Amino acid sequence: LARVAEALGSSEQALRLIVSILMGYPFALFQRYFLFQKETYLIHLYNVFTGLSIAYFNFGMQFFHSLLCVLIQFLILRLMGRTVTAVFTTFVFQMTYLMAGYYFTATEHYDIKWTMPHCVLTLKLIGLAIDYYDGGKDPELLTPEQRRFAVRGVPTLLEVSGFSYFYGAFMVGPQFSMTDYQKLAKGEMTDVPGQRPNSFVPALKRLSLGLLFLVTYTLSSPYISEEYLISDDYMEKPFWFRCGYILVWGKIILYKYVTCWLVTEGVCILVGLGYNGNDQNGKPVWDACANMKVWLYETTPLFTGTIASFNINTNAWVARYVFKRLKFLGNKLLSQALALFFLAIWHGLHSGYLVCFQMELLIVIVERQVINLVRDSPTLSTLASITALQPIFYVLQQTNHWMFMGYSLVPFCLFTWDKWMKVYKSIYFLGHVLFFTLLLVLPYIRKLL
Amino acid sequence: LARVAEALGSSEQALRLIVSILMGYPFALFQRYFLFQKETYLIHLYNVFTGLSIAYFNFGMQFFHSLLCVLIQFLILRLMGRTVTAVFTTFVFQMTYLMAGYYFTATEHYDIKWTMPHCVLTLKLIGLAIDYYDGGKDPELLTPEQRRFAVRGVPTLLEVSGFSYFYGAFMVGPQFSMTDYQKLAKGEMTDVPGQRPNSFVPALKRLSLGLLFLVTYTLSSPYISEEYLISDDYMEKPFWFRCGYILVWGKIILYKYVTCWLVTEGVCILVGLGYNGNDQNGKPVWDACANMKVWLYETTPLFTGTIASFNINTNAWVARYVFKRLKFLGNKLLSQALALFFLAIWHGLHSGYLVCFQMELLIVIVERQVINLVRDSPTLSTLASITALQPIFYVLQQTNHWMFMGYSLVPFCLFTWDKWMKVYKSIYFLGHVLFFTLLLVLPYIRKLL
Ligand SMILES: CCCCC/C=C\C/C=C\C/C=C\C/C=C\CCCC(=O)SCCNC(=O)CCNC(=O)[C@H](O)C(C)(C)COP(=O)(O)OP(=O)(O)OC[C@H]1O[C@@H](n2cnc3c(N)ncnc32)[C@H](O)[C@@H]1OP(=O)(O)O
Ligand SMILES: CCCCC/C=C\C/C=C\C/C=C\C/C=C\CCCC(=O)SCCNC(=O)CCNC(=O)[C@H](O)C(C)(C)COP(=O)(O)OP(=O)(O)OC[C@H]1O[C@@H](n2cnc3c(N)ncnc32)[C@H](O)[C@@H]1OP(=O)(O)O
Ligand SMILES: CCCCCCCC/C=C\CCCCCCCC(=O)OC[C@H](COP(=O)(O)OCC[N+](C)(C)C)OC(=O)CCCCCCC/C=C/CCCCCCCC
Ligand SMILES: CCCCCCCC/C=C\CCCCCCCC(=O)OC[C@H](COP(=O)(O)OCC[N+](C)(C)C)OC(=O)CCCCCCC/C=C/CCCCCCCC
Repeated sequence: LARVAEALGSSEQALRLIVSILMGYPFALFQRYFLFQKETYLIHLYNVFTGLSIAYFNFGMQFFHSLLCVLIQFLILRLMGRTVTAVFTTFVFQMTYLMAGYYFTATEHYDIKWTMPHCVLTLKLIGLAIDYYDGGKDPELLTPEQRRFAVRGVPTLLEVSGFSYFYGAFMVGPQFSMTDYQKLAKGEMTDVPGQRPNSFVPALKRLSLGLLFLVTYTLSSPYISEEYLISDDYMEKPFWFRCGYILVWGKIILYKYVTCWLVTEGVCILVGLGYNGNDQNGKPVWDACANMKVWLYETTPLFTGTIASFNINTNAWVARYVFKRLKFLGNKLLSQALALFFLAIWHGLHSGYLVCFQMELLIVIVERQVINLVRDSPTLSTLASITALQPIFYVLQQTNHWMFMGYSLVPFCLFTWDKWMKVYKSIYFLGHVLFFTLLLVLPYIRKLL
Repeated sequence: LARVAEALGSSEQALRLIVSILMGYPFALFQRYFLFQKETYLIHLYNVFTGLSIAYFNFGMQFFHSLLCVLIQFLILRLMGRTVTAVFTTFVFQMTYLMAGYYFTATEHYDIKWTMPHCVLTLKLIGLAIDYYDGGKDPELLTPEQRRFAVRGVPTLLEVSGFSYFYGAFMVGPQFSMTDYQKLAKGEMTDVPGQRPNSFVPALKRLSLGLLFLVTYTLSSPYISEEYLISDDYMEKPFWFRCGYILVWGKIILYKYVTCWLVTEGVCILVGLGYNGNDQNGKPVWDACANMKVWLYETTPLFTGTIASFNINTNAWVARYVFKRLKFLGNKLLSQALALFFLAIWHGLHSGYLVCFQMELLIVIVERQVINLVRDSPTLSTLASITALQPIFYVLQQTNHWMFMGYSLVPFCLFTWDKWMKVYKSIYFLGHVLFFTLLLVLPYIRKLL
């Protein structure tokens, strides 16, 4: 039992998480094979039982926390449903519950535990509360992309339990809305585009690609190391070696996430929740619940071309439920700073997340300024119009996006001020000084030309 | 020097604070004797010099913190003066500066230091920012008590420095607005009600009363003790003795504040800032800058009769700049809870202030419910109309307000969860259980009759 559990250099918790994630396929197959049920309560109870069983298997003494959390949530949502006080009360309650969880947890390296499922659950649930409050407004246009996306005040006595504890998107899965779940519940998501289809092209391809990334990461894992950053053995002697190591790093840690999300996607594609219609050619498209892009993620030089292709669901949720809801402050920068601060507090332990997200804001602002300036000058346009040879558009432009990505990703994997600063000072604070110089130089030359 | 500094059981810091507070009278006399100055910059420079000298005398390495704080404040107020972003930015900046100060300070017992002057300064300065933002609105009625109280957008290049560093109300003094300070600056506060008047009846009486309370407190100080609560020597054996001790306590700690505020009042009465007009009889009244009431403070049985007579200035400021500015949430209880939470965060170290203010909210709600129910019943009105003898209105009603006052004041002087809980459990959590029972009983009997 335990002899082979930790045999291949794996802890007791990572293997448990990976087997729990992989165990979603048989449940989806069982549900799809038995679809002749015409009563929704059976599906709801099945989802609740499967979610609770998975939570028990992962850790058997902490699921009652999330159970009482969702219980209190719909208990308080039943009363004062449309009141503006309700949304603020549920926001404060959920945020303080998560913050107390982090404060009393005090994890050190990763320590896979209840925190991730509770975090996903609470963000999805705050989204549900916002949607319910908005759905009680007047039926007019109101940014017409909302009526298809907002609940119509229907009773939610039991659907909230099954919606919260979905077996597919429980650990790190997507964060779909409420209306699509209700459409799935009583069997009208696909009349005949996807009853039998597909389970052949999309799901198998996604599973195979996830397995490919997983084997690549586990083959490249022992060769590289993370604690070598702290260690001083033949590291502080050369300079360019440190930059090259950080460049090679950062592009390898991210894969740790990638595989995971991809395999979760497969489960959804098997259920049918990913359907959103068909294109002009008439072929149905399933790229609606996707969390990553196949190709654009790793073949984009622009800084802003990654935040739109790394994780679609969380970024889209933040854009939808912060920017569109905080337009009464007359400054876009303040709204962006508030959104990034909220995203930092979402999973921020001590200091690494704050500095990482501040740095990210700095890159996005600098990139927007630079891209605005180019192709907007009487003289620089001709220089940029040189298209016979493009050395700048070549590898010269790249191998700098990855370097700053690793530079801003270092505080993410080391969130203690001592280790953070000790490993971050040896690179001479290159990114901050370089971007401060650039940010103070561009306005003057822009005014010059 | 130091032989007599600590001779009478006094630390090096309390004596410094008391001598600094008392040293305000000679400066006021010097200013009043030389009033023929027709230029405001001389008065402003005099106020700044006196305030900086007092700050240097109290502690000589930390005043630059407040100097840079006020500098940054009016630097950021110069730009985007009327923008809604400015008020939120200054609010966040001041609050986070004070919170960082408390977090990096980590005081234990009282440890008189920079924190109190910085706290008073930052609250006054946030008030100034709110006033400046409001003054840029339309000139209509707008709760007509505001035009006399709001600035009219006049330049504030130098008046902010003299206003912030007033020598009178610097440590624990009052928190007067901006317009009255400007009226005082160029000499039109009193044309001839108070050029020579008075400095005889008001100031001397206030000083004498403050000295009387001070000598009473210092005579009753060594007889009683505070650490006896922690000590178990012949304390945990009897029960009624603990309640009697807490009753006698609480009424003695408050005097520690009282004297202080009173003596500060004297300084203001000498300057002339306390004038607000005259009554119907024509005699001028100086009870405008007062921070305590002479008689109503200690001769009121009602719970709500103390929050309107303990400290007028801070309570009035909180009522003016929170309730009147947070009416867009449709629930009074939420506004009250937010105000009390802000007042707790104002000077809250770890836990005692939060529980103290929550308890205070509970008493005020319970008292309002009880006073609403009485004299509002078909049958209980006759019982309450018995006026031949009033044992209830006698000492029976009192000796219970003081007891709950001490019960809710215990966590204020012991703000560490260990000592707090250890001294608070021995009284069997009497207040919380009694008021929970009363709060759950009154609605049913109210519906009954
Ligand atoms: C290379 C760049 C980044 C490099 C990475 C650096 C650090 C990396 C940090 C973490 C990476 C490491 C591990 C990540 C993996 C797992 C950890 C979880 C963390 C994440 O996985 S997270 C990754 C980044 N995480 C973000 O979070 C960044 C993006 N997050 C945003 O939020 C963005 O900002 C975005 C792109 C969504 C918005 O970008 P945008 O600015 O282009 O949006 P846009 O302007 O196009 O929209 C126009 C609409 O603004 C509204 N509008 C106008 N004026 C307004 C005003 N005055 N006030 C308010 N609203 C206003 C109008 O209503 C209009 O609406 P309409 O369309 O109808 O006109
Ligand atoms: C015995 C009771 C307390 C016992 C003490 C227990 C614990 C003691 C705690 C500390 C004591 C120890 C040491 C203290 C010494 C130094 C430490 C510093 C701490 C202090 O030194 S601190 C002491 C207490 N510290 C407080 O802080 C309590 C009071 N602090 C408040 O804030 C109160 O609450 C108050 C009385 C000021 C307000 O009392 P209130 O409720 O009677 O006011 P009211 O109703 O009369 O005003 C009607 C107006 O509400 C507005 N309005 C209506 N509906 C609304 C809605 N839906 N939303 C928003 N606004 C609405 C309308 O606009 C209307 O305006 P209009 O007049 O035009 O009609
Ligand atoms: C614009 C912001 C300016 C930043 C403000 C700077 C605050 C730091 C200032 C003064 C602290 C002096 C402390 C007095 C003593 C307290 C000790 C303490 O407790 O402190 C510890 C350290 C000092 O070491 P030690 O004396 O104990 O050495 C002892 C030897 N040994 C190394 C073996 C441990 O103090 C430190 O250095 C603290 C190092 C950093 C800690 C906080 C992280 C800063 C966060 C930056 C991100 C802000 C972005 C916000 C906006 C986000 C938008 C998305
Ligand atoms: C409605 C609110 C419900 C309250 C939530 C309760 C949270 C407490 C819960 C669970 C904590 C279990 C902890 C697991 C271990 C972590 C240790 C820790 O770090 O914790 C320490 C203590 C436990 O002692 P130990 O194991 O270390 O003993 C060791 C032996 N020895 C005594 C020598 C030190 O944990 C404690 O007991 C904590 C005691 C209290 C600390 C926070 C104070 C509560 C605040 C209440 C006011 C809320 C009002 C808000 C609204 C304001 C409106 C104006």
